[PDB]
Amino acid sequence: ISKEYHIDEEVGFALPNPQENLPDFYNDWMFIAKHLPDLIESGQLRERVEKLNMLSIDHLTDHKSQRLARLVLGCITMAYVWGKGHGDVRKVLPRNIAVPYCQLSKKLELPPILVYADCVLANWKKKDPNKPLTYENMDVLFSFRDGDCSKGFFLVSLLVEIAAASAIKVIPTVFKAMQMQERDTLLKALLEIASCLEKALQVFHQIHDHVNPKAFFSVLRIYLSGWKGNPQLSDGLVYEGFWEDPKEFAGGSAGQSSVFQCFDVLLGIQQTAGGGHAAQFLQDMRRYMPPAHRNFLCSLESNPSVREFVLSKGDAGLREAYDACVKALVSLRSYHLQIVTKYILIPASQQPGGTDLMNFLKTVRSTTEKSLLKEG
Ligand SMILES: O=C(NCc1ccc2c(c1)CCCN2C(=O)c1cccc(Cl)c1)c1ccc(Cl)cc1
Repeated sequence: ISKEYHIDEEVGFALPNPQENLPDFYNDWMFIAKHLPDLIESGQLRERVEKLNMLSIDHLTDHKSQRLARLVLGCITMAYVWGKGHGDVRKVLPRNIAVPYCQLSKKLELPPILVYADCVLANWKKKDPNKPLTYENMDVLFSFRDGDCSKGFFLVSLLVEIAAASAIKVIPTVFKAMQMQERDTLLKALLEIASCLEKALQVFHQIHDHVNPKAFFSVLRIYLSGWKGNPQLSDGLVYEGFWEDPKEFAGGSAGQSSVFQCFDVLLGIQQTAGGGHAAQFLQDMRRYMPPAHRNFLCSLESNPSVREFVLSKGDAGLREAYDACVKALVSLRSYHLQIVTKYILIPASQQPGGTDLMNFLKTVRSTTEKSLLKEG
């Protein structure tokens, strides 16, 4: 895969070995970001942010330092807007934080809100570099509140993301085999992809050990919420000193993951076609991905269809290998639906949004299942 797309051999779409510390110039940002749970509880978070001076972004030279600053400012912004998380909000982001956040966001080509690429793909480290990428040798860099299960939620998402890297690297073999008319190589590649997608499902199972239903629904879901079609911020958020009018941006989502879409594109599963709501949403979330990763998706669309090729051959072995990949995606959507039931639907019904996500996932699963050449 070409280096311009920023896809790593080991970790795929995740940022390899992210930066932990900023330069000493930005100590004031780091203190607030490192102690969000404490400052929110004492009721001093909004005070500390308002007392900040406006720091220039020019000392953030390299890409990794810039991605770290985005995560820092992203988490602070979520804490400032939502606060304790029981209705008391802020609709204006002070200039001292809003200006450098938007400047940095424009530079990287991402919107000025916390996205999946911040809080999963760049929000990680390993404890011992000599030891491999396991949960016990890994940690997140930032959290919102004590007992929010942010470590479990983000790290398990990252581990699934890392598992998918074994499949992503096979993609060039698939397209090369098609243009070179190499049937046996194509079959082998498709079987290898299917196997890696099956292993990714098994990695997903870890979520039950590290995430609690109450904690996710009542705490973490609040802080990941955005300001697009939200009654609490009907007009959006005012970024002081940068834009005059308030702007709307969508909150964090699994739809922002590139792995969520790239295998549907590869296999010709028409997810973003027909102008339905699910199709529109998947296209919209491409602008919430890093530019190199959105470029990768549309470049996949530029290549000839893997589905049409496999259909023309009249070869049962090839059809089987194709369906194995499709069946693995059906299994992944089905498991995601189970996770939505446990962590959102049941907690919501017990106390005196979740429905929409279920329906979206049912449409995505339905489209995937009907792309099967033979019934499973
Ligand atoms: O929903 C979240 N996490 C659970 C979750 C839910 C779903 C999937 C993933 C994480 C990670 C990879 C994509 N993903 C798949 O299920 C999938 C689809 C196709 C292929 C493969 Cl290998 C995985 C989540 C939501 C908001 C934020 Cl701010 C961060 C994470």
